[PDB]
This record gives sequence, structure tokens and C-alpha cells, in this order.
Amino acid sequence: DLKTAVFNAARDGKLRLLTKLLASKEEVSSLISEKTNGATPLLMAARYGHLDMVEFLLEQCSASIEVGGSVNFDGETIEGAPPLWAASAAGHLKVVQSLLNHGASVNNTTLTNSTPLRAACFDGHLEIVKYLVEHKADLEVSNRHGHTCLMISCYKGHKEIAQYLLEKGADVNRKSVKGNTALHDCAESGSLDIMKMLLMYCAKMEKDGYGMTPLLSASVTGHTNIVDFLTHHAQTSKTERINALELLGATFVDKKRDLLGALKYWKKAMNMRYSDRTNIISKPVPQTLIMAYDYAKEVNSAEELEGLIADPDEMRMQALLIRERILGPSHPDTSYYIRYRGAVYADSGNFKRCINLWKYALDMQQSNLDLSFAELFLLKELRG
Repeated sequence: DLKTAVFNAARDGKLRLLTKLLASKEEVSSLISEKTNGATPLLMAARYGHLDMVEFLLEQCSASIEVGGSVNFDGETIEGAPPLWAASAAGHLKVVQSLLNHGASVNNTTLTNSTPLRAACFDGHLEIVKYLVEHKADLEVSNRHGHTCLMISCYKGHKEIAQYLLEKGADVNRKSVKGNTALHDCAESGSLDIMKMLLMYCAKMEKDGYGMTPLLSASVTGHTNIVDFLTHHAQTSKTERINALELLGATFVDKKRDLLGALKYWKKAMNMRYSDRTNIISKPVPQTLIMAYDYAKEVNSAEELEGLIADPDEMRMQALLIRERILGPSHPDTSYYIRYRGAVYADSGNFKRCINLWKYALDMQQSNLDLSFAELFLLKELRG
């Protein structure tokens, strides 16, 4: 437990202890290189910003500047992390500066292929982002999901960081492995200002792997500011606008529990559907009536909408019908909200209606293969 001694001295930065322990014992290289619970001494010194510990660990020994291990941020541990990455994630500009000035490689990644740049973008360390970019950081190295620095900056709502990255030449139209673009990240976080900034670079609106445009992503997540903006943008068609407002209404029923707000967006959508008398956009008709939906059908006229507010259970079946039509059975929100609706009926004593909804959610997710009950009793939020 000599290795464990010098390790806690570095981790905690109490330097005078380490200096005395080392100078008594060539072999010191073997000591500081001791990997204690994932972390090297260099890794813990940088992670907790002990500049002079880092400054001396490097200048005294052949201390390995690249050897990554485990580190911890807000409970979520990450692996393979070089010291430059840990300092970047934690925001220790001075540690970041001397690490680089001592020859650390600016683009060496964690296990999940996260760069120092991505880590500083995640936590909003603008000064660190500028220093990394001005010291040759590669803007386009994405993590293992293909999520870029720009995308996480947008997802986190870091406007000045996203702005700087676009000034530096970040590709605004990258897609992740799942088809996510930075426009989707703005939509999901409600970042209207950052979305407008991406449109200054002609960011293209695209469907992701789920078939979601950024307009639909804002509807799924309930960000009405994005939906209002994009339903008045020439790059969205009349039919996309109608479906986006109908889906947003469904989100208002199930996520916001706001039946009045839902009715407002459904009336807008019904108005658009009937605006041109020579080209009515009427509702698609599903193959069958569904028992779990109480055999309901979507309203197909403004007159069918005027009653609805007095009929909360009808509005709730409309919401399920809308989501299955627009999102489809392989989008995770569909079975999720079927199960949530079944749970609310269970809580009020209607177990038959609950069981039918749960059976149908289970049959749906078993029919579409290539948030469980136990689990309950998103992946962008990973610095890695």
C-alpha cells in the first residue's frame, strides 16, 4: 500500500506527502505508473485540477501522459479516459493548458470515442473549447454513436459554444448512426436560438432513423416554441405541419396532461386540413379498430372536435390513435404512452382497460424487433 499512499496524495493534491514518499524510493516511475482502481495518479491529479501535482508528476518522471483509466462525473463513471479528457470534462483550463504544452495528443479519446473537445462541449467550458480548437482539435471526431461536438452543444443549449464551432467550420449536416442531426438536438432541447443559428448555415431538415424530422422531434418532446417556428417555415409542407400539430396535441394529452392545450392544436390542424375546399386533407384510415383503443376513430371534421373537451377519455383515445399513426409501432414513445395510459386506468380502478392496453403494448413491441416495467420500478447525456 505504498502505491495506494502516493495515489491518494496525487488524487487529493496534498503534494508535500508525495514528494517525501518518492524521494526516499528509477523505481519511482514504477510507482506513479501504478494503476489504482482504474486511475493513474496523473489521471486523478488532472481530474481534480491539481496543476502542480500534474506539473510535477510529468516533469519529475517518465509519467505516461496518455494512459487512461476510470473517472467519475455526476455518478456516471466513464472508462478509457486520458488525463487531458478528464481535465477537459471537469473544466480545469490550466491543467488542460500544461497537459497540451507537455505533448498530450489533443484528439485521443475515451473508450466510447469521446474527445477532450466533446467533453468540454458537454459541460459548457467555452474557454477550454477555444483552447482545444486553437490547438488542432478535430471538430468532426464523433463518439461511438456518431454524436458530434456540435450536436451535444445544441442538445445542451450552449449557444456561444455552438456559435464558435460553426465559425470554426463544424459541418452543420452531420448525421449520427441513428440519423440524428444537430437540428434534431435543438428541437429536442427547445433551443430556438441555436436552431435559427444553424439555419444561417443552411442546415438541412431530414428524417432520422425513426422517420422524425426536427419538426416531429419537437412535437414528440413537447417544445411548442420549435413547433410554432417550423410550422411557419417554408421547408415544411402543409401535411407535415398538420401531423406535427396533431402529434403535439397528443403530447399535450399524455405528457403535459393539458387537454385544453391539446384541443387548441387539434383545431389548428383541423383548420389546415379543411382550408382549401378543393383539396381536403382528410384523415388516413387504419386497417382495423383496436380494442385497446376502445375501438375509437380519429375525428375527421371540426364539428367532431367541438364536443371533445367534455369527453376526457375520448381525447385520450384520440391521442393514442394519433401517436400510432404518426410515430408508428417501433417508436419507443408509442408503447410507452400506451402503457402509461393503461397505468392511469389501473390507478382509477379500470383494470380491464389497463390489461387490454398493456397486452397491446406488449404485442406491439414483440411484433417489431429486427423502459420495461421492472426497469421503471436519453443516450445523448453521456460525455462519452
